Amino acid sequence: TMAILERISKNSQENIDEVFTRLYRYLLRPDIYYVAYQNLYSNKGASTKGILDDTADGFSEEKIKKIIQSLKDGTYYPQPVRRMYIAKKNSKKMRPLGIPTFTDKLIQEAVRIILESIYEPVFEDVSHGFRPQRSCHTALKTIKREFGGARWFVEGDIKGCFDNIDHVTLIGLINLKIKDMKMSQLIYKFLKAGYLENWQYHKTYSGTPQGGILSPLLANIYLHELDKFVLQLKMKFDRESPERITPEKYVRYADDFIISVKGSKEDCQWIKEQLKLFIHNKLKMELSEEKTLITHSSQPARFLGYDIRVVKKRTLNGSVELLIPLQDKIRQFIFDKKIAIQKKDSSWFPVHRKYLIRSTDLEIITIYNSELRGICNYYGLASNFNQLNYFAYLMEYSCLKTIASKHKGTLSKTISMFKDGSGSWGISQAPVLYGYARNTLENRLKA
RNA sequence: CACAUCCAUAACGUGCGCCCAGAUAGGGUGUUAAGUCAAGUAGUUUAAGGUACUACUCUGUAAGAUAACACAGAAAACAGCCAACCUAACCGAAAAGCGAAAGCUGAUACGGGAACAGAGCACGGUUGGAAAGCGAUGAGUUACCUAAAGACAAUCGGGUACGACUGAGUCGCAAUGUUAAUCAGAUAUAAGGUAUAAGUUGUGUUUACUGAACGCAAGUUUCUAAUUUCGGUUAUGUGUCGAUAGAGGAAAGUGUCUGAAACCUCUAGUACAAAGAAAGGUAAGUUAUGGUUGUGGACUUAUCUGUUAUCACCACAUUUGUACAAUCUGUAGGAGAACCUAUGGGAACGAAACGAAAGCGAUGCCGAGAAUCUGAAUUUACCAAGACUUAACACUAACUGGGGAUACCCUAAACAAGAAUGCCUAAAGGAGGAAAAAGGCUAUAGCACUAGAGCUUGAAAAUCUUGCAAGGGUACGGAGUACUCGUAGUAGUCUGAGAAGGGUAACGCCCUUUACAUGGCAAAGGGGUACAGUUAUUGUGUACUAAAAUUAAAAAUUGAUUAGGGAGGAAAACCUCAAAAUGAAACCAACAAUGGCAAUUUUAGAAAGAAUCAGUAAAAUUUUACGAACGAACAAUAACAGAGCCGUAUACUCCGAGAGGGGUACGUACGGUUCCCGAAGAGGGUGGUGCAAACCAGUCACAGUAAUGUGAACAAGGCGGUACCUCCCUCUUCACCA
Repeated sequence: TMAILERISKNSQENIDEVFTRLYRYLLRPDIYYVAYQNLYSNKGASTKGILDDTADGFSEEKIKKIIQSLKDGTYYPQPVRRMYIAKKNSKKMRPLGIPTFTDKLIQEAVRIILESIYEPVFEDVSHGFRPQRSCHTALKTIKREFGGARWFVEGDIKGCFDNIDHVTLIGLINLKIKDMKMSQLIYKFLKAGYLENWQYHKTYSGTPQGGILSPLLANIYLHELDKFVLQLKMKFDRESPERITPEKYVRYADDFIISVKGSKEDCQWIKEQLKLFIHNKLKMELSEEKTLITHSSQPARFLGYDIRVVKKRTLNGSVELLIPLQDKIRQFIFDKKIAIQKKDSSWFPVHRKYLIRSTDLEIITIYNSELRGICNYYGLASNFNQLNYFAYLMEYSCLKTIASKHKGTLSKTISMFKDGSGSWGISQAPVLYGYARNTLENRLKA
């Protein structure tokens, strides 16, 4: 019943110099206090924002251990942190994750608590972004197309997020408030103890099984720290950058970061040089390739998918700058899709996926229609719907082709094509097709 | 500058598939010698050919029509194709009799049947002249907007593949090829197919491995790749601003309106030349995934007497080069969204795909048409299958004969073997004297063990347990080294081989010669025969010491760095005060710079050290060393599912001038290789899981003389069943293979 670090943060020595938020909060505390105390946690096994879509298995506020916490029953648990991560099929961001145990199954909400602590008159932007998003995909909807100050857009390179870390200034700078300088010593017990397990003995970095689903939480935290001084540069920053070109938005990805107004080049020098000034001075991972020598013109580039623009293509450009679904993505995409030969002669095709005893075309309908949606669905704003369409064309022929292939007939492609499918009205119907293709293209996508 | 829009069709995964001899059971393969066959008219040469002509006939010669000549052809058959058709092929249900039904008997009448391939053994036979597919409605049954925006006009105003969807008439391919006819030689080692497996990744471009049985050999299909408003909508339409002329000037440039510096109308989208623009056909090559090799329609190649003719002049289209349009014209760069340089619009800039990569060479083959040159022939000169018959020869299977061990499953098996009366009238005598059977007579009621049946009977029974040779089928896709079983035979002069030397391949295999007796053969399948191998399993270490850098560091230390520990409601507190309700006091964690065990680095002694002795000679089987592993690996337990490839052939086919490819189970035999190894059902015997029916006064009290019978007591005295879980369980799909 750790209803106490609540105190250890809230009370926290308000006479002898303590908690950073001595400037925003003395009364925003008790609300979130009771939230943790009883609301998000009255019963960790049940009252949680946890793993069984709300919690772990039913534990009487952890019927065994977090019955109590103070005595260090789960004292400094390391949960030996094996290197392990998850990459998602778009909008480049691997996932900081590791083996969550009943302990971690609630450390999740624990650090979520400390998050809301660092949140209420503290935070900005739940996970990556500056305009608080709820998924990369939502971030992928929202954060992009809002500003065109002055030209010559930017890129961003280095990782420093699963490979290079401090983890010690990390836990300290934040410990200066609840881990009070005096009379509060039950704080960092796992903030530290995300103890990585690859014969190496750092912690809380290697997609920590100590806190697994919250490894992103701490990662986001340290990234927020990066931006805590992206601040000072944004102060120094758009002073003349909205002047060098103007006569007629610092990015927080979870992997890449560019800025607001641009337009000159010596400024780009300033950019990368200050980058270097703190890239090690803060992260200890440093600029690669001088991150971009910020680009004068625009270019067909990559930035989590909706390319920065300051026969699988078409001219779409203007005074206002615009996303681009970068074919680049689509290349690997269709590749791993493993359905279109790249060239019998500069030529794309259907091929099922070397799957000979395939499972049932019904669940294949599911597989496709799903991926169809998700792909197109999360594929919100992007210029050139065109190649999206030509994709969809191929993608579709793929679907029913795979289908017929599942049945070993006499070249049954057109048979299926003009027999089933939404066109010939395949319930077994596949209305998640061209119809649904531009249904999505319009719904929640133009929106 | 757009929304809708995109070729079909066989083989690979079934039967019979083991072998030992066939050799017309069907047959087939090919080989030869004998007969026929039929060739627009006739004759010719004299075969009775031929096609060779003589003259004459017919067809056609679109090379965008038109007459004539001059050019090429003209049977007959065989093969074959689609339709439809005994339905005997050949199968099912009834069917049939048959262990006594395990099953076996199905053309029995019915149904299907060119069986999904039987080619490696056919449903036949039959007719006729035809079956998808693909193009274009052959007619129409829905929409669709009617040109100047829509207003009512359907102004049929005009749009039928106008559109949703039924009728294709037509084609063409399907509905085709076979045929013997001057004789050579040279430009073939000609220009070109061509050497040469295999699998197992490394797949990173690496030129690796089994054994690679050829080397050398890495960059790589391409666009990056129409710039004369082809600038802004993909690969068709599909709207537009810009370029120019606004046109009419909507009352549509059709009657009902606003059109205006205009909706809306075409547009106002190089310079020429050149050609053909020719439709079709004839022949070649390109064509959407389970891949490879095929099969059709569509995509490019060439292709189609000349003349006398009448032609009867075609555009457009494109080709090349000129324009400059290039968004630049990227590439790479410097540099206000538009700028600037060698590009050159292909120069890496990429992209992509890849393995002894490609590509190249290498020396083993084929290498038509005989392309042509030149010889020669040249009685119209020549003339011998094209088929189909006969006669004979030789090979012959997946067909015939001869087969046949390894257990299996189940039934009788009268086989056996085992399963034999419950108490009385109460010695004497009888329950079959009354008892009540039991076992048993028809779902067998009683969800369960004596059919509710009367009871018989009172071993019989009919019960279990076993065997079940019987029977039948299970097993013949081969199936590491290993012997045994079944046979040393009928396979046997004649081929894994006689004996061998040679070549002999990666590799056995076949050449020189040797017995007639297994001589060499060497029988089949299926079983048993150890370690490969195999996954699992632990046991034991992943040393057994000691040495080989520390990650080691857990630690002690210390850098004792590192400061600090005050109910939990608490918002400068309220904490509840107490040395001190702040020394953190001396407990908590901070990396440990030294130790730091270890993961281990490797040496390792390996060899009577652990993890084997085989310990022999011999002590008597010990045995130092030495051969000997042994954590410096041994043991336990199940299984080994053909996927190929190279070489000799029943035969095959198809694709081919042939090579050489495709397959025909890794193809059938003998080698030699590499790689066999699950799911999903599933269907068996298991246990447990649970429950409940009881034959069995096993319990009720007992009628009792007991028994037989009395529903609790099935309170599971018990098979069982009973549903879940448990596992070798193919009985079907998994790639037979990008």
